[PDB]
Parts: sequence; C-alpha cells; structure tokens
Amino acid sequence: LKKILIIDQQDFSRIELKNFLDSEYLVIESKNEKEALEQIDHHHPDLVILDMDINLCLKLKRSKGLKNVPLILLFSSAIVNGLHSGADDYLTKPFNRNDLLSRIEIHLRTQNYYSDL
Repeated sequence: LKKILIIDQQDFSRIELKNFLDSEYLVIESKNEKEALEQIDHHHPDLVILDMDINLCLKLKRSKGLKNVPLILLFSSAIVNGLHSGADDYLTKPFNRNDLLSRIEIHLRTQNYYSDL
C-alpha cells in the first residue's frame, strides 16, 4: 500500500478524508506542522495532502523526506496570485472525492513511472 499523509487542523474534515482514503491506502493523519514533519521522519509517505486551514508547502518541500513526493493542497474560498506556491496540485474545497482519488492515483502512478525509470 502507498502511504498518504494528511495534514488538517479541523478534526471533522481530517477524519472524513482518512475514512474515505483508508479503503485504498495506508493513511497517516496529522493536525499541525510539527506532527506532520514528525510523521514524515518516521514514515516517509508517498504522497502528502495539505489542508490550508492549518507557506507550509515550502517548509515541507524544504524537508529531506519529501524528495519525489507530491504535495496536494486543499483550500477553501490569491493562490492564483501566487501565494502558497510550491505544491504539485491544488483542489478547492469542497472537493469531489472521486476527482481527488483520481489525482492521487495519477500522482502516485507518475511517482512509480519515475521509480521504474
């Protein structure tokens, strides 16, 4: 199973995401920056999903544990202006669960593509 780290301060949405993703992946939850970074050192996830409600993209990207690991940013209702750049993909909230699952699968597939390369 591929590993997905979710970072979200809001417990309700964090749990809704993990419950949804648990059927397909090994899912690690995190509620803040320090937890996230610690989970990265301990588990080295294959993909990271960051909810804006917690430039954290940069910080995570400036981390030796995220090499070749895509970051997906989820944000509510500026990013188009360039703020919080550094992520590999951006989904607005609420997100279509089926579209998220598709992007995740495509990003991991690309990850494998380069691994096999």
